Amino acid sequence: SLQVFRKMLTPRIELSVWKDDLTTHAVDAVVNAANEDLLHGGGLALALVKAGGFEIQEESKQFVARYGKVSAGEIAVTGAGRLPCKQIIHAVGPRWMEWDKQGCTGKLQRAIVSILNYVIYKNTHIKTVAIPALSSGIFQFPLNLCTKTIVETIRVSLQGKPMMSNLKEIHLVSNEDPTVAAFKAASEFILGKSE
Ligand SMILES: Nc1ncnc2c1ncn2[C@@H]1O[C@H](COP(=O)(O)OP(=O)(O)OC[C@H]2O[C@H](O)[C@H](O)[C@@H]2O)[C@@H](O)[C@H]1O
Repeated sequence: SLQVFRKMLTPRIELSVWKDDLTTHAVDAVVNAANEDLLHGGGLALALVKAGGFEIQEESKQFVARYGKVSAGEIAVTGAGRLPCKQIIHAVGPRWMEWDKQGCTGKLQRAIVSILNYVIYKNTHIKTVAIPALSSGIFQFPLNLCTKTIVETIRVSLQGKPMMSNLKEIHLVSNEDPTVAAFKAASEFILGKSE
């Protein structure tokens, strides 16, 4: 695992960018890049189920059978099986559509806000969370726009906002060099140089 960028976002919360495998990255909560059915058939989603255990897939199915599909911009929280985290926050990013860039961007923003609301207000005991570049793989969201949107939404959601949570670290994580590089560049553009 390798940390390529870090910066205090607020006096309490540090943002960092990592090259790592989310299946072995130890944090309190890992964010999955899910679809609306929580059918974990490819990408990060499949990797999490394969490493954490099929129970993650069962809990996901039961969630949707009870509460309905998870719309883009929304979350569902499950257990994490054998993974080195306490929960999986399944976040549904938009599928990229060239004809609706503005709507897609908004859905990605909303997904980040939903993650942050869970961590800050619903489970105030989360100290660390790791977040992927939602929608930028299988969902084809352009990588630079994706990473910039994520970092800016995190910034604007937290800077100058009193809260009551134990959150100390947000990790932006990929196992692919170009995505790590895009997160690093977005972080530097929005927050300044690593410190
Ligand atoms: N093990 C991993 N560790 C770290 N980063 C990872 C890992 N696996 C993937 N990534 C990064 O994870 C990021 C997101 O990649 P994607 O998983 O394609 O998600 P999406 O939101 O675009 O597509 C969701 C759909 O794909 C699935 O079929 C779901 O079931 C949905 O149908 C990329 O930056 C990858 O580098």
